[PDB]
Amino acid sequence: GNVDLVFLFDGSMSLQPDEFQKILDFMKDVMKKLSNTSYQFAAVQFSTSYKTEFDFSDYVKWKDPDALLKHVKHMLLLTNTFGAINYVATEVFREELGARPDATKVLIIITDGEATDSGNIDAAKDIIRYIIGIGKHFQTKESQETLHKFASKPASEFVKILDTFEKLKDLFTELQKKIYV
Ligand SMILES: CNC(=O)[C@H](Cc1ccc2ccccc2c1)N1CCC(=O)N(Cc2cnc3ccccc3c2)[C@@H](CC(C)C)C1=O
Ligand SMILES: [Mg+2]
Repeated sequence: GNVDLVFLFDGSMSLQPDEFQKILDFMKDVMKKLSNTSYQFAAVQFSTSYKTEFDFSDYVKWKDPDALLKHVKHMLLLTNTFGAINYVATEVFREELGARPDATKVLIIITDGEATDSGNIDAAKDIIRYIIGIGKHFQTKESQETLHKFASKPASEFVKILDTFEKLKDLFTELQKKIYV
């Protein structure tokens, strides 16, 4: 069947330029692996505020990850994850922007920190949510457990903690045959 998948990617001030580029390259690798499938993609950068970098209609038009992410500018602010998830649920999964009514809705969140805001994500209850937390901010179990509230359940299946940004490519290499769900 059809999957509408959104990447919600951290553009916070804690990321070095090299680290931000590794997030971009990962999204590109995933999209390239799934080209010519029934997946459709959108990407949203989040920091203090939220920007749709490309929507589903854009993807269908260009089908070129490198082209679609060429103009991305690193926001360099905070990490308002609650607001970001709500923004995706209400502003991105919209028929007008190319979302398909019949499709399974999936959100992949990539982040290097705890949320600096609060709230709820009731609006996103129907979206399958997979979270990748990267780096030293998730060294402790307590910080890791803050991500469980954004993820689908059970957390053991929907939260992945990576110690370095190099692990994005390593895990892609290791597990790429599993991506075509
Ligand atoms: C059955 N497939 C999986 O479990 C893979 C495993 C995987 C493979 C590559 C990875 C690369 C970096 C970090 C983590 C990775 C994890 N898996 C995890 C589970 C998941 O929910 N999704 C999201 C997803 C993707 N497509 C779906 C289609 C239908 C229903 C639910 C769906 C859920 C993806 C996430 C991955 C691309 C980071 C995934 O392939
Ligand atoms: Mg950060």
